[PDB]
Amino acid sequence: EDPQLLVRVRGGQLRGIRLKAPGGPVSAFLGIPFAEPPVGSRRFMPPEPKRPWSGVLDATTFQNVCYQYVDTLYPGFEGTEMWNPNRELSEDCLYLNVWTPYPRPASPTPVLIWIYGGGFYSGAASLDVYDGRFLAQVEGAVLVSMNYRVGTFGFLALPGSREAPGNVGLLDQRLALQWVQENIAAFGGDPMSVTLFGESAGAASVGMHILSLPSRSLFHRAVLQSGTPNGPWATVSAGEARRRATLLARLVGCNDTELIACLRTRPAQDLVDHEWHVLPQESIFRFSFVPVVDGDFLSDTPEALINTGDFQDLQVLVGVVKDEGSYFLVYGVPGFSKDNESLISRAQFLAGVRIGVPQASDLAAEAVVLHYTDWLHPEDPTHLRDAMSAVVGDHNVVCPVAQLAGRLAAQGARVYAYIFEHRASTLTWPLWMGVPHGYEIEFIFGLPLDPSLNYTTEERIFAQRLMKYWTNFARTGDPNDPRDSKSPQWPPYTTAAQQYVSLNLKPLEVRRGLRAQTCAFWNRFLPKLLSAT
Amino acid sequence: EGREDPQLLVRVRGGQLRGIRLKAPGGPVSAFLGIPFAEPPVGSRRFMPPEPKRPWSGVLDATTFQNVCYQYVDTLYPGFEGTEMWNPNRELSEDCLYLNVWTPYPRPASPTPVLIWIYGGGFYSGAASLDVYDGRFLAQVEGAVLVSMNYRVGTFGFLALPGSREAPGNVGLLDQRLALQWVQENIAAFGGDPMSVTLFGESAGAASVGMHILSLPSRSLFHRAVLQSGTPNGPWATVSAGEARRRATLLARLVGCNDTELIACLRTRPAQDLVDHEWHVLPQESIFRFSFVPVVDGDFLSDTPEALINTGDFQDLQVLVGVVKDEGSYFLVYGVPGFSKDNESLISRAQFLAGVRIGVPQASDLAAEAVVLHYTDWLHPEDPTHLRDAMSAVVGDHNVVCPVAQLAGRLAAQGARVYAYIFEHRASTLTWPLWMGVPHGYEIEFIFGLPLDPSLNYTTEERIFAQRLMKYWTNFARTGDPNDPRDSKSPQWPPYTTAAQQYVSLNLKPLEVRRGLRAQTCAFWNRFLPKLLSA
Ligand SMILES: NC(=O)c1cc[n+](CCC[n+]2ccc(/C=N/O)cc2)cc1
Ligand SMILES: NC(=O)c1cc[n+](CCC[n+]2ccc(/C=N/O)cc2)cc1
Ligand SMILES: *[C@@H]1O[C@H](CO)[C@@H](O)[C@H](O)[C@H]1NC(C)=O
Ligand SMILES: *[C@@H]1O[C@H](CO)[C@@H](O)[C@H](O)[C@H]1NC(C)=O
Ligand SMILES: [Br-]
Ligand SMILES: [Br-]
Repeated sequence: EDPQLLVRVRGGQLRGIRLKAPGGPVSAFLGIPFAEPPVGSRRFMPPEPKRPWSGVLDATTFQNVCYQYVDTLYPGFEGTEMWNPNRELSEDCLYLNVWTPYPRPASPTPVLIWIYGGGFYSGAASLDVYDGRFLAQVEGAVLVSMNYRVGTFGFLALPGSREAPGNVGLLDQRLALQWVQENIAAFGGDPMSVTLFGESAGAASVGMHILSLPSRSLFHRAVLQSGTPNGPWATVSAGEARRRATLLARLVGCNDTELIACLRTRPAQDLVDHEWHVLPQESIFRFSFVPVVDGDFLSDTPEALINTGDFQDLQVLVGVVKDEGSYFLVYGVPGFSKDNESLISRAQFLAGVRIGVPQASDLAAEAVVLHYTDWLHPEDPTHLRDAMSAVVGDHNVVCPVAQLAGRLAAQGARVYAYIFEHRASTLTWPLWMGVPHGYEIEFIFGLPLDPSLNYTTEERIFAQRLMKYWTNFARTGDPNDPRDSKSPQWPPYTTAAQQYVSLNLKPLEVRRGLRAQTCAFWNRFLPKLLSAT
Repeated sequence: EGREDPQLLVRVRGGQLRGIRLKAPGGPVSAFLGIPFAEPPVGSRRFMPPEPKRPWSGVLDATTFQNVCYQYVDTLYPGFEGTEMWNPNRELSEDCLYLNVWTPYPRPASPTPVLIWIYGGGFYSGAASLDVYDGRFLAQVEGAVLVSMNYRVGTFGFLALPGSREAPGNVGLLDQRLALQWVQENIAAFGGDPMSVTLFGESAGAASVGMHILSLPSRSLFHRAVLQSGTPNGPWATVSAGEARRRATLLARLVGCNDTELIACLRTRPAQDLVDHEWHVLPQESIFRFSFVPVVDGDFLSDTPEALINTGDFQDLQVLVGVVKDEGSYFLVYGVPGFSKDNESLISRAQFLAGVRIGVPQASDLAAEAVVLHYTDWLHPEDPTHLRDAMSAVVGDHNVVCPVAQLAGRLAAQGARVYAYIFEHRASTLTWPLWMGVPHGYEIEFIFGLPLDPSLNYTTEERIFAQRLMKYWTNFARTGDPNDPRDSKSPQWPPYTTAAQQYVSLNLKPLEVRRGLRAQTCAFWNRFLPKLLSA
């Protein structure tokens, strides 16, 4: 019985496990319950605090993955499988994970809380790319990650109902944040220094905690990687939520109360089976059950809230990868495949645009095409392909990020911005996809430090740089190394200079304007164009 | 005759002419100035198509420029050389339909390829007697036969009650055509080759050239065309029949005037009275818009220029087209608040938005926002210098560069051989401020070889540059190809094509080839904008 592995939290006693990181041991506490299992009558309901337990709870292994769709597009393919559930699926899934240095930190240590992505329909804190041992070992970080309900289980909403209020997945995350507040000190973590970081849907989730009053007291800093609360995919109106919920109910044979009761009787996989069929249009980068503007968790739309928010007390790190859009193209755009070079025709490009910008009117889609066309080579299939990617990436991540950055900086927040441009030597996707959505994560989490992974040593050095930025940000709200003079320095993003940095094997380079001209098209003109249909 | 210079007596269809021996820097040229090609379009003939000049008795003296067609005179910067060079340099009169011929001296032995100049001036001004249109240099140095005609401008040349007999419209264009026919009948008498006629013009002159291309009855009158900073298509060169009718009736009202009766009243008004009111009939506050221009009459122009260039066949045709670096700057000082020739014209974002409404007068609010959004530098949205240069570009792109790009494209795609250029040399002698760069109209003096005149103060490099340009122009007149047949040691000028969209830079440095004429931005003006307005 290793005293270093025994912790007492408010709920009782836990036993962690000692894991080996390339440079030493870490204490891991996996599968810690933070809520009553949201099963049965609890389905679709706000989470409830875990009841206390007797004896010593085994916290040495990952718990179940929240019930979710499993990707089938390229069965057995490492590129897609790495995101799939690596534990048994279950609605009983509200557990979190904690890594600390071994032994337990001598003093209160800054906490990082990871919130995974997956379009709000998938994901798990137990994935390898979210392995927290490296950050704990090398940086001395206390690292927390929670499972939260996805798909219908987490976000199906009949706005105004008592039995399906919506946003319960976000409430899962918030409850976990509270748990950290009440318990993290027992692990040597500092409740007064908590940094949320997340990617994609996880980034959007972080964004929503920023925009929700009750979450404010639960964290001090935020990192949003490749995702925002604002933008086309992260939220839906009460009306659209109600619409999708009713439709899904109809699709499985089911007055709110009676409708939700009937839904509570269906095997989990029935709901998952019809989940994806409620989308209003043929689209990509669009998800069926996501946070809903309920006037509760979100008092108004994200755009409204970031436009009028006061972000004085806040530091934020935001950024994107070089090719945000590529990944999504193979999941709906004719002409695109991970197997060929996906060279496309102008006709396919126009077709692609209606799918990538599913809300676009004809004139808006034409506006897009004309903007993204290279009029020197309007038919070159290589640019047409890369343009299709750019359209999707810009529309969904880059410009929503540029907007958020601007609004936050303009309204009191300390903001740092990056673009991530290194393509993993070990990437299994085709070259034409470049640096795809999600492939900075393995570097931030420090995986290349594991020799058995076969990254280059430049990459191992690169990962070390990134873990430094992230953890320095967590410690101080400033990613800059306090010992390193000459680098150059990572400047804050401001509406004036609009500076951000490139993250790659070369040293920090400062650039100005985050796709400034094109995002202006998306952020300023496009809305006017659609408001006049 | 008898004691006169035997080399200066020539007969044309209308009678005998006595020309004059002029001194060019490298020797004498023959000039025949103020030759009548039509009956004076005066009195009951005002607004009417031109009638051929009735033959005269004796020897018509052709030693001086004739009247300038009645027109408005610019008054923005009184006395300033930058504006005065364009102003009338002979008496204003409705009796103004005369043309000029320069030829080598003595005249050419074999048939010589002919260049016909058509001046610009927004269809409300201009004259073939201006110093910058002096044909002595092209005649002397290139041995060219050069012809320029006066044509009626403003109301006298373009007021139309479409469908009427007494004011059919486009008569200014008919003046031009009549002169082209005169060249066909008579130019051989000077040693000119009627079977090798090349039209060239700038601004409204270029658009005029463009319209002869688009008008069937003109087909047989020329073989090749140069369009400098102007096009038949675009926002300013034509008006609908409806808009012309609207403008004519409004002008009539402003001077106290059934088509027949209205026109009859207009014919009793002093010419000056029409000039004093012509500028008042424009639909909006604007720049680069002119009250009385060619109308789409379903006759001279069987359809809109846009339609005609889209569906036309242009095989047996070579065309040279191009623009200057700063097409728009000149126009800013004539109506965009914040702009002047006397300061740097650094403007605020607000003045930029206001300028866009003026420079794009037909734009709805959304289309204007589109323009502003496109031209804004979102790294420096409030920067006065960028906004000033952006305002120039908006005007330049909308009115010249993109209509030209549009035209070159259609022409090329449809049989024409097209060469394209951008002219980037700012004259050492320019009197406008540096911020205006290379303004609309300021390549002309080089094409005509004025820098060869020692007393003009051009640099030696400018002299040499002018010689190159005269070569390009005359080579194209001769062969439909600006390239020198011999000198292949000098860089070549590729034709413009839809595929490669190549054009050359014209400056003190040797020809340099470039690709795409504001392709990205012109896609906005040519493809997107139309669709945004119709919605
Ligand atoms: N039910 C849904 O909303 C739903 C919508 C769309 N899809 C297709 C997901 C296709 N996809 C998988 C992974 C990624 C990103 N990886 O980093 C991007 C896209 C699956 C489910
Ligand atoms: N009546 C009219 O149409 C009319 C319209 C506009 N203006 C002002 C013209 C002001 N302007 C003069 C010369 C040039 C180009 N020079 O190369 C550019 C602009 C005068 C008359
Ligand atoms: C330049 O002159 C114009 C015309 O008077 C004026 O509108 C503008 O404000 C001036 N620009 C300055 C003073 O910077
Ligand atoms: C050329 O320069 C000389 C010397 O300054 C001057 O006297 C003359 O007036 C100038 N000529 C012209 C036409 O500008
Ligand atoms: Br998707
Ligand atoms: Br004007």
